[PDB]
Amino acid sequence: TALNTXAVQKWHFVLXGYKCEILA
Amino acid sequence: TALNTXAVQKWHFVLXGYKCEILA
Repeated sequence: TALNTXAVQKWHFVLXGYKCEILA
Repeated sequence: TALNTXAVQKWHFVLXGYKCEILA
């Protein structure tokens, strides 16, 4: 699940095996 | 502190505003 509150991004991408998360 | 090479490792890369890390 992705949460888009304000002008910030709090989503987590975990698929295949590699984990990529951007909190900017 | 390196990419999964033979034994058990993990590549660490962080540049700009993105934090992505691989795990083997």
